Amino acid sequence: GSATLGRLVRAWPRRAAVVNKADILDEWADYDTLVPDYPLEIVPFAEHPLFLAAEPHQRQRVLTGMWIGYNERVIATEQLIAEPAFDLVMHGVFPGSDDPLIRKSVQQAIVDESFHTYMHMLAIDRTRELRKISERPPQPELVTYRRLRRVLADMPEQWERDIAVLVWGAVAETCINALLALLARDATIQPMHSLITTLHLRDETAHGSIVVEVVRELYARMNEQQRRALVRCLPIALEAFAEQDLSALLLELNAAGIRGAEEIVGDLRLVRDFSGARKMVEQLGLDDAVDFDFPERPDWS
Amino acid sequence: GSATLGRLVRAWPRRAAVVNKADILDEWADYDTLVPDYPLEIVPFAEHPLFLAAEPHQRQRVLTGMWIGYNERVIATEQLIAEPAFDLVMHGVFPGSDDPLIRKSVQQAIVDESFHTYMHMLAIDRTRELRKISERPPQPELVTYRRLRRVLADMPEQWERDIAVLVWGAVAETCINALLALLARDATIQPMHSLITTLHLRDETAHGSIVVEVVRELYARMNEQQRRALVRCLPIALEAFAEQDLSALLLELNAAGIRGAEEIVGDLRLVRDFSGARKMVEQLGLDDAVDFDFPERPDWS
Repeated sequence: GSATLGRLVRAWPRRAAVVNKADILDEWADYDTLVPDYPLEIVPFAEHPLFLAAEPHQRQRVLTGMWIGYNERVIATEQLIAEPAFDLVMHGVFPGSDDPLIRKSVQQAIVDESFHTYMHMLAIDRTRELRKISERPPQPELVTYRRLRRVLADMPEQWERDIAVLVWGAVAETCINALLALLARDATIQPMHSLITTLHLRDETAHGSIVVEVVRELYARMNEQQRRALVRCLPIALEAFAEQDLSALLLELNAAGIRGAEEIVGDLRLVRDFSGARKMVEQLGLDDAVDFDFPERPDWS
Repeated sequence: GSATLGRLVRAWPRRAAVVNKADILDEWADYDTLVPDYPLEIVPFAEHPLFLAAEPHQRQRVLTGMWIGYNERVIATEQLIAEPAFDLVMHGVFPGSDDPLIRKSVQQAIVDESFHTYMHMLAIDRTRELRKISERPPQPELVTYRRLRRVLADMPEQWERDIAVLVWGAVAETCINALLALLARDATIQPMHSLITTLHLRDETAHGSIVVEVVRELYARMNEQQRRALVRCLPIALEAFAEQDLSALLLELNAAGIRGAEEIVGDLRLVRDFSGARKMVEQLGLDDAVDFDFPERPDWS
């Protein structure tokens, strides 16, 4: 099979977050409240005069709410979008998906996503306890998921449903959230927050390459109509993931009690790294077939 | 909160198979064909004259097929029975399930089961390759899963379906396969086969305790009609897992080409350790209310 796939599979034990930092709970050991939860630097409205007009404790509440929000959306994306695409591959619904190397690589990724959910849930649970947050609004359905659920609405054919689920998961795993890399590299925020994002980024870097490899091999074995449908839904999913939703922002701002939240969000760079998906598209021989305009590779990538 | 739960959560990092034997795939490194896959000592028809009349290679195909059969049923059990009950706990439908300690303990078990699946899949893949087994049906739908789908098909009400899932999952995680314990301690079979089962047994012992605490905690928060539904389906589930099924062994004997297989099967202990579910029943205070005769806990327990 793919030598690259072979490598990623053999490398998993020494790379994986679950193997090498199972004791993440312990990282809250000697917590210090005075370190912030989220970097002000990457807050798009950090210097909006209405944000500066607020109380220092309101600004901190916003920083904290954005961190928690970030975590909630990571868990939702994984559970609703990424894992179901991995689960379909393991279920053998695609020809060539019975290959023992494809199955090994994907099942390893499933173990990782299980651990990612665990780390992010612990992040939320520990932040809430330690910052004394009794009840915040969890509320909004992921926007990416809403868009996916609309695609599937008028789609009776199971084989076509499966292509869509596979594509949405592939995009999700090959387009890296800006906040993942930015939080990973930040030395000003809580050490466990930068740790968790660092561990997650290390696994996700691997998942991106696995997906490029797996999708190429599956596209190769798909019938003509599966192939066309894959190329069809690619730009849709890609546009869904390129989209920025300010709606999350408004809610946090309003929650921390900041006056003129609507003007801040109105008056208002966190672009995903699409490089993995560019690589995926190219490996399909579709570097002329997909109606999507790839954002130029981000500086942190 | 439950002290036991607190315990198992803190111990998970040093206990979990995924942390301590993630490089299980390397374990095929010095493979020796001469060592059997399965212990003749625990094969029920090992001393049957018709099985003794077979050619040596045919006895070996049977031993190997039973090992593969075992692994296939483990994966099916984890994916169709156990995981869906853990997944229901995490998605919040039961009152009290929002508790952070229950969430930590169950998400840890989810990570474990992902890895159990990985280990068993590898076991099959490596066996098929090395024993040069190219064609084989996975064939029969799980008997316990068939029984489950039967019970579910006549439930129009989602809340009732939820109880059955939970309970079926609960019984699966508290009633230990004899094969799991018998293979773990066997010094005569391939060392990876006894390794895989030993690692899975370590994790499964903790899962049974977790499930006892979680179930008790969730039963307490349930409404009256949920209480009743849990109590009613417990003996139904216990019976499925107590049920001996001979159908798979028949296929193995036929696949191997053993003459008089039917008569060997018709002529035909592998009882689970129900001690875990015994403790669960007593933790619910339900000793008088469930109609099930627990077997005397096995020597290996």
